[PDB]
Amino acid sequence: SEVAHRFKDLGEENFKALVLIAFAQYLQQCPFEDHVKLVNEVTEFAKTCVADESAENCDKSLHTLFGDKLCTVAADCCAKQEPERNECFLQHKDDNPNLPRLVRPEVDVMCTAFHDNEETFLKKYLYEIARRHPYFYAPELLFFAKRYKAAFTECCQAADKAACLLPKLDELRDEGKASSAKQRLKCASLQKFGERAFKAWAVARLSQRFPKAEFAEVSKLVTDLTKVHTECCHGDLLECADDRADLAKYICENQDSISSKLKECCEKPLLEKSHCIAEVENDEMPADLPSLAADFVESKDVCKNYAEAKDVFLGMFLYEYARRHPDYSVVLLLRLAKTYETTLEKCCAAADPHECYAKVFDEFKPLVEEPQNLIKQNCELFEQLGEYKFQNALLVRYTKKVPQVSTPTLVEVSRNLGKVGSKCCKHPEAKRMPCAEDYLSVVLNQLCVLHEKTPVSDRVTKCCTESLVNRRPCFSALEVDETYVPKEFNAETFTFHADICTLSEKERQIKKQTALVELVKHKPKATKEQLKAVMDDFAAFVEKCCKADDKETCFAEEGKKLVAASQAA
Repeated sequence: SEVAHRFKDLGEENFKALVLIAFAQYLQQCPFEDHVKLVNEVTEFAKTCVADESAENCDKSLHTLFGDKLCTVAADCCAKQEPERNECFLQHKDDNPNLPRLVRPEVDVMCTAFHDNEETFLKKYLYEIARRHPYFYAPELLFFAKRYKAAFTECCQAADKAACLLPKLDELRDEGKASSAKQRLKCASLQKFGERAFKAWAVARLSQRFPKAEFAEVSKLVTDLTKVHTECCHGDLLECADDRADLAKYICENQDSISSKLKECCEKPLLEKSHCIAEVENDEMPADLPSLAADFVESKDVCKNYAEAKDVFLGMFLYEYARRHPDYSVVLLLRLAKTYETTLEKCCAAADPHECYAKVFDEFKPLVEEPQNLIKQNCELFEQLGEYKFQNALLVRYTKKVPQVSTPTLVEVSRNLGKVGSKCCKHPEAKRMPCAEDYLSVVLNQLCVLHEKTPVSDRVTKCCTESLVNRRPCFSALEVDETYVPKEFNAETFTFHADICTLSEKERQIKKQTALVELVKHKPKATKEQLKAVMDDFAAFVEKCCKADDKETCFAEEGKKLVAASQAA
């Protein structure tokens, strides 16, 4: 029995949690009650299997059971069987589910709901997150859950809860979105580029983090970590959680051989231990390390070793270059590794290989300076405009690049892209690139998966599928879509009402930003000069109309003077 197996390993509390997340991630539209019911029904059945490991259908695989339980409340997917049936659901997960924005009642109500029924109050949190983020890294979601419980348990019994809770919840909201983003990239890689791509990223990233570890050790870690994520992303949540625990034990047992910063981590609860390890800082770089050129460019055995085991050889190249360059982004290292390989492929077919591949590091110089200059420039620009204006500059740039993309998606993506300025520019040159470019990777991955749902821009498709590691330079190289046909104005699109006034300070900018997007789609060729000059106007429309007697019509009157002056510029 597979169900009994995992039940013992995870226990009842986690098992029930993981199954709920799984159901919430497959059927995101179904209500909380229905999942709660199915979970229990499933959970009890599991209990009968622990005892009689051959009772009803305890022999069946997880998918079969999970599939049959969901198929009692859904249709074509359920018509299929075992493999095809499961893949069916996986292809139907919605990255942008049409769910009602989530608003949180007053502090008083929450605490009451939490104190009254604790188990319910948390199952709903899980439920509401899992259905909105169908790819959220399950094991890590149980971590946020406990952290969420700790929030209420502490803040509901204080002087001013509003002051104690609201903040901690905001910190959880953001970090949860960050987490969801990083994981979405990991699944995309596995699913759209194959495990080989994922492994390389893991080699380089892990080699940067565990510099003292041996290639064979990293290789072992990478292999396991790969299976973990391969399972989570494919919906095998139980086994993913299982395998992720094992990996944590292993890393802790073998600390000394891996890293010296894993101490603090291994001295705490499971969920905290896993989370800790996955975010540990890079270990100090080993003192006396030979020069790379030695075994990789000067040696005369290059081509031969390359021939014998291309995979291990290139893997070793990556590990060696990555370990001594924590100042490089994972994508740069991988670009370097691709340059190296391409060079051996052509050079090892020449008369005198050595001569041909003797100056490979001169090919590296350009690749290393591009990111640096890009980052140096844009942070200077950021330092000058602030986050709001920078986001605007980004909205103008990205809409001109890929005008077909939906306004909701461009707004979302550009705002996030702007946050990279705030998150990374503060760091010194040394840690700027990892920060900047790996973050850009995450954010452009969102653009790519949202877009894939309804493709409308071949330029996006090409930049998203051509190469995982070159996505950023691909997009950065785009200027303005010269074949794009300007849109024709729509009264409704530029009609600002008083309902703006009730909206938060942010929900406003978001409105003004959405208008800037629409404007640029109408006037691609427009200039950053005119754009500004028009934005400030909109600012005026808001302050007036919003504070001028009983006027829900000023929105039509003040808005008329708006579009009028708008159609002029």
